[PDB]
Amino acid sequence: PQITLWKRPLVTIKIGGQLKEALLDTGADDTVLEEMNLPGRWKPKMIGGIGGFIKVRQYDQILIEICGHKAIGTVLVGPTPVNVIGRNLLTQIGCTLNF
Amino acid sequence: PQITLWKRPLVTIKIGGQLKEALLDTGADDTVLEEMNLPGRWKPKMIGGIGGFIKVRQYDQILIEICGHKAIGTVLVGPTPVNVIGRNLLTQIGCTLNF
Ligand SMILES: CCOP(=O)(COc1ccc(C[C@H](NC(=O)O[C@H]2CO[C@H]3OCC[C@H]32)[C@H](O)CN(C[C@@H](C)CC)S(=O)(=O)c2ccc(OC)cc2)cc1)OCC
Repeated sequence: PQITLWKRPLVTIKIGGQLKEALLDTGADDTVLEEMNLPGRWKPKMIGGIGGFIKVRQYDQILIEICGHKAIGTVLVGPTPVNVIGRNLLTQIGCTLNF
Repeated sequence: PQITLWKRPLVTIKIGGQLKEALLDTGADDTVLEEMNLPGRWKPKMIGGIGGFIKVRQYDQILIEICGHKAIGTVLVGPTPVNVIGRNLLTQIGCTLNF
């Protein structure tokens, strides 16, 4: 499909057997999701943006489904203000910018 | 053009007659550029990112050319980690997400 940018590019994702809303974010190197108690090991990490850095938990080889398109990669979990799907997963669903 | 996301979607912009590199950022509502000198009046404003809020200078109806495409809109200037082109200008140049 094609998504215009008049409004925030919000889509439904499936992760850890749960459905959530997330932003398709070409400005995000990595995927950052709201607090959720995913199973398995993780490693601490700090990511920075406008306003400074926050602490997140890095989970690897996590399966996410975005608009029916499956992807597997690293997901960062922490007190993020919004769920963002970053380039690490957007590439896997064949997402491009076009103008 | 069509831009893939294996690398950061960085493009050259022209603003205030000066060339700069900026990030096409579908997760940003607004356009935020690093500290620079622009002519005309400006109003102080606040914007919040992943790590909190920063103080910016809001310039309205500024001419900005993005990858050869002209736009005239609001540009925020402040301590952002990188120049980001937000949806307020991405819509003007006809940019969409596609997968
Ligand atoms: C406490 C305030 O509360 P808020 O709820 C905050 O909400 C939001 C917070 C963040 C975003 C997404 C970011 N957009 C953003 O900063 O946009 C600003 C300007 O335009 C406004 O629109 C939304 C916010 C304002 C951006 O797309 C991606 N980022 C990096 C960019 C900056 C290049 C370095 S990154 O997230 O930091 C990030 C860093 C490293 C990563 O992997 C290693 C992964 C992600 C969207 C909404 O209030 C405002 C809505």
